[PDB]
Amino acid sequence: FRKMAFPSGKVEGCMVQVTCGTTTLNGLWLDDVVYCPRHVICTSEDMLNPNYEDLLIRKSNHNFLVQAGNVQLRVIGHSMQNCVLKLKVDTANPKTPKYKFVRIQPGQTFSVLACYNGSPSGVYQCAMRHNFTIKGSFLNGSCGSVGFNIDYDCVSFCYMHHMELPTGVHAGTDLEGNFYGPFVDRQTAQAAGTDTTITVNVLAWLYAAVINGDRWFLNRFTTTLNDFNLVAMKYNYEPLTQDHVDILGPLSAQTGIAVLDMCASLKELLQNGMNGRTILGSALLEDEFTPFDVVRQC
Amino acid sequence: FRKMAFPSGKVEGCMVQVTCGTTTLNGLWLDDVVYCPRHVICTSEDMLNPNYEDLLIRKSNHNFLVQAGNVQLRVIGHSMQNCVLKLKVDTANPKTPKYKFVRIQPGQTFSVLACYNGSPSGVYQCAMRHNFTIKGSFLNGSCGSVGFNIDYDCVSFCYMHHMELPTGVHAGTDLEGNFYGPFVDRQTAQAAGTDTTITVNVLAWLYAAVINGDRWFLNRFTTTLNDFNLVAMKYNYEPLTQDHVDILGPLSAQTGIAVLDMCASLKELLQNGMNGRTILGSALLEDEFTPFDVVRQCS
Ligand SMILES: *[C@H](O)[C@H](C[C@@H]1CCNC1=O)NC(=O)[C@H](CC(C)C)NC(=O)OCc1ccccc1
Ligand SMILES: *[C@H](O)[C@H](C[C@@H]1CCNC1=O)NC(=O)[C@H](CC(C)C)NC(=O)OCc1ccccc1
Repeated sequence: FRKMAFPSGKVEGCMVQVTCGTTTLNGLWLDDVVYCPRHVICTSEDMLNPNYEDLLIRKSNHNFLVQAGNVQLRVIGHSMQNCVLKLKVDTANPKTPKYKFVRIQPGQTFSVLACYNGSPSGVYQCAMRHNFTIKGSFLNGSCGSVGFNIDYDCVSFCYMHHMELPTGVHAGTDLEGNFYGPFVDRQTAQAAGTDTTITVNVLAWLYAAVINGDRWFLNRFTTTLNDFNLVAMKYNYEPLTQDHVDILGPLSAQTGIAVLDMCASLKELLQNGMNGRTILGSALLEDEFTPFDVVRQC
Repeated sequence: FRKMAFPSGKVEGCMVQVTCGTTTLNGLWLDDVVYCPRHVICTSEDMLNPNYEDLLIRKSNHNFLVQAGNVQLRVIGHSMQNCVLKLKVDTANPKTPKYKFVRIQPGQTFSVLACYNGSPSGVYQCAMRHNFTIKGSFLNGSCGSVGFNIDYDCVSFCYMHHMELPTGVHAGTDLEGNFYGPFVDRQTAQAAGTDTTITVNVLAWLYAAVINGDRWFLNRFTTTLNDFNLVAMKYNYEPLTQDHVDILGPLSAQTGIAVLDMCASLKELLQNGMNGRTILGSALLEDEFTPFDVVRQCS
């Protein structure tokens, strides 16, 4: 098993660069709108304590340089929606895929198309952590890079990149400009909350192990969801939601192992350890493969 | 620090489906030629011990069905180069990127665009191992998927996928149809040579760990190149050459940790183990980042 990104071609065709003054970042060009982080309107000194409403008052359409490659797209309108800027341009993107904007939950994974100066650079899989950070790979100029999932050639955009935290993890918004978690786009010291292990994904990994014949950890016990959740929190594991139980449905059917039976196996693992044994070749439980990632890969 | 693949769009526009009889796989469509694994011409019975030249002479252009999305391409010529089939089509691919065919050496990394039925499915980074296998994620129908690197808009194709070994690792050819390693495109269980670890990559990844604030494995000890190589060979690691030491130059200068000081760190790790500790979130020593991969992602 390995982390596998979605093919990025549909998103590459939507990446542009957006510049205000000397501040440059990436934007997402869908139909005749470009979406980008609103701090493009900041000077480096104003990022310390910006008043975005006041800064935007002083901007006009002609203050924004939007380029596809070195080709300028004329801006014909602008507005701010939460922490993103929406720039109306005079050209509809002929490479616009079928798409939706979605807000994801902790645990969900997505592909990141890392971009610099509007040019795609790399693609990799990320998971949204419990503290609403992602363990990304982002350098200066990466803001406006997006995270996405693809379902039958429809691109679901779920993340746009805005900042790095002091711990080295990253924070951003959905495509409506609403940050994930309690962060703000100000260059002020901020701290990620405590992280937890993503229970639903560890369970998916246990099902993946069972599908491949590694099933020593299956025990004879069951549990209720509430009893499991209370024990799991003592090991810094996330409690399960009803949506989590449901998204494990397909893997449960495939293996014939009830979701709550698997929880009982995981609870035994947490309370007793692995005992010098291994699961899918490792003694560490993996928590960045969703149930969909397991089925998609298998 | 993540395993990052190149953006796959330039390759996606080249993937097509190639069907011969009952067998379906992927092809790579560049200009007016489609490249695909030659075992597409086999039936289920041909695969055990196929005489490919004999099987191919009995095929006509119309035995090959090539679908590009929803459009069928017309095959107007076919030839075989080693384990690769070249189908000439009557249409030039307008999305053909600037490209090169390259044969990579062990330790080099590349991105894989996994495809089924001519449709891209996922992208991930692989490395050519010392025994010329790769640790991929490939299922039935993935043959003809390609591996590649991208440098200033030019796609360097280095791998075409052909087979899975019983150990679960994968084998294939360059785009001239020559296998990496001692493998053959016949339906038999084949073993690889001993899998020696690419030492220069493990050292690059340790430098990546330091650049990202991980230092628990560092020590004050030092080692000569030959004394390090004695321990490396004992643990089935490839010997480090002076060229490897030079290639690690930029990472050494950036961290201030001499290459041989990092070698003494790795030697301790090999002899003492990691003792339950982790490096960049990994419990094992990662060997699929080249020095260039580390410098590119880290800067
Ligand atoms: C946008 O390109 C940039 C992304 C940062 C650059 C370093 N790594 C990243 O992920 N975002 C910012 O610079 C952001 C702007 C504020 C208005 C939110 N500030 C920020 O991330 O502060 C932390 C930081 C800044 C510079 C280097 C390292 C961390
Ligand atoms: C091409 O789509 C396919 C890729 C394999 C399918 C399973 N996972 C893959 O990566 N290639 C083959 O099926 C290949 C056919 C040529 C060698 C003619 N055969 C194969 O990989 O089987 C290897 C094997 C044969 C016998 C015992 C154990 C392994």
